[PDB]
Amino acid sequence: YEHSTVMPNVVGFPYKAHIERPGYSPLTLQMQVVETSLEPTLNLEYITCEYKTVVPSPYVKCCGASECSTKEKPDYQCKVYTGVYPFMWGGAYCFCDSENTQLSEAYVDRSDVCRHDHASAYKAHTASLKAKVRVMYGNVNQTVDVYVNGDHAVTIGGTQFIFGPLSSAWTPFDNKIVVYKDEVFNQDFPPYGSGQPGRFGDIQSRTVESNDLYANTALKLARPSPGMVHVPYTQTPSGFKYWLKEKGTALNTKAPFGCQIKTNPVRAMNCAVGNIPVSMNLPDSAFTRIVEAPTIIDLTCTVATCTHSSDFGGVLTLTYKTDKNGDCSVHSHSNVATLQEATAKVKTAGKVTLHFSTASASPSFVVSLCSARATCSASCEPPKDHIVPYAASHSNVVFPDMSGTALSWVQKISGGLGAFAIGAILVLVVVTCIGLRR
Amino acid sequence: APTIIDLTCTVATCTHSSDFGGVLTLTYKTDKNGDCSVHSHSNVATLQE
Ligand SMILES: *[C@@H]1O[C@H](CO)[C@@H](O[C@@H]2O[C@H](CO)[C@@H](O[C@@H]3O[C@H](CO)[C@@H](O)[C@H](O)[C@@H]3O)[C@H](O)[C@H]2NC(C)=O)[C@H](O)[C@H]1NC(C)=O
Ligand SMILES: *[C@@H]1O[C@H](CO)[C@@H](O[C@@H]2O[C@H](CO)[C@@H](O[C@@H]3O[C@H](CO)[C@@H](O)[C@H](O)[C@@H]3O)[C@H](O)[C@H]2NC(C)=O)[C@H](O)[C@H]1NC(C)=O
Repeated sequence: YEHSTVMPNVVGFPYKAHIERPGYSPLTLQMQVVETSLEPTLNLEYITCEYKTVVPSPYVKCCGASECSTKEKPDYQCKVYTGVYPFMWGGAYCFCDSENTQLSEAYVDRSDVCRHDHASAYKAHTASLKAKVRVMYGNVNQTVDVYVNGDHAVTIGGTQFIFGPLSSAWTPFDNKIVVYKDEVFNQDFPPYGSGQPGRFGDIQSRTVESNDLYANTALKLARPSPGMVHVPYTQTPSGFKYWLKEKGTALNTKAPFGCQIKTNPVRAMNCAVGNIPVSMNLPDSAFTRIVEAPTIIDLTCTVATCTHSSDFGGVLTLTYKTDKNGDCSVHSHSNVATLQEATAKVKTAGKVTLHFSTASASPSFVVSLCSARATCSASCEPPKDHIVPYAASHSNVVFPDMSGTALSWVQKISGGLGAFAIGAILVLVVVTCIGLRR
Repeated sequence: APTIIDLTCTVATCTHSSDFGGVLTLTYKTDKNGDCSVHSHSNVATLQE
């Protein structure tokens, strides 16, 4: 039997779906989204880490000159200085007074622990959504894992479920992401091959295991001081370390809608928004024949106490008449009130009680027990407690019924004003028609 | 706590003496037997229990 429903996407919400086959007993289903997962699709841009400056020992040619040679190294630097007179611990070599040459060589290479400590740059698009939902009815429990799109059907005791696409398509990740260890950022990194010294991505490699590298650190060499062999250089500090020191904020501590961010793989967890459509196919054995179920006649509803609090804060009493004792599938036909239970035990005494939760001053809804139906209305008083540690269990609808106290007063005032206005209309029409009849 | 609906009050006898001199009857309809905390919302009458 085909059926369709929509449920809110909030973890822990006790959604109840009511299926009414005319030839059988009504059935009620309890669904609860235990877990969610927002998985974006990622493609690597590059890897970044600290650098290491490699400075080979200077080459001094005594009594001669040497000519600088170029090589293919990342940020390579080569220079020659003339007029050097080196010194050592025992005495100065290069016996010639002033015909000596020092050759300085330097270049930048990826650090040793880049494979253990590095940041990655990513692009994100077309996020997919995965879910884990617990379903209960009759005498079957159980949780299942599904992919939320119209292409995944899971069987649970002979029943086919399909959870259709999400209503919205909102994901906290922008186009470009910076991932570091266990934290995600909404950053705009510069593209490959155009880094800037002193900031993020001064050195960049395509992958962790690729040999190639692009570095840009403004390495400059200086003339050595007289009587020393020390090849002095200057270089802007590593951009990676200053990014660590001043990255600023995060996404773990700023994602909207209250949802966690995790890594490996990057995902957003328990992130409540929108609606999940559900399509259902139930076998003939799931229902119960109308002859087996007890019959209910003369069903009346009353409210003992109401209080629009977060928990289940109203108690309702149903009076009826039955032929035999058994089980009924109670339901509420409005989202103004959410029941606690889906099944009830009817006994020949004829009284049952239920608990419900709502958030309106004047609720009004139709409750059904087995095959019967009745109307319930109530007045509710505010709760006194200011803050609670459990989430609200109502659908958060506030507008009162038209028969509530405030709307009744408004309706009476409007009726009085309208009657007075219509009386004045009649006076004017009568006078003018007397004028015209003459 | 039990639910209480259809509460009606009747007074059998009254006598404004110093001792507890009025007997009152309440009729209701309840789902299960239990305990309630009775009170009077005015100081004209003082309950016993
Ligand atoms: C041992 O030490 C002597 C100096 O005490 C070294 O002699 C020096 O040799 C170099 C090249 O062998 C000379 O450089 C060039 O010499 C030519 C000579 O025509 C000159 O035209 C160039 O402008 C340049 O100076 C250097 O002058 C010379 N020093 C002198 C003559 O005082 C010698 O090389 C050392 N031994 C070895 C094996 O190198
Ligand atoms: C359908 O299955 C779920 C999962 O087993 C049932 O929920 C489980 O209910 C039991 C009984 O209440 C829980 O055991 C108790 O949990 C409390 C929680 O603090 C603990 O203090 C006790 O020591 C005891 O272990 C169990 O934790 C709970 N599990 C989950 C994941 O919710 C559920 O009741 C089943 N449905 C029906 C109708 O029985």
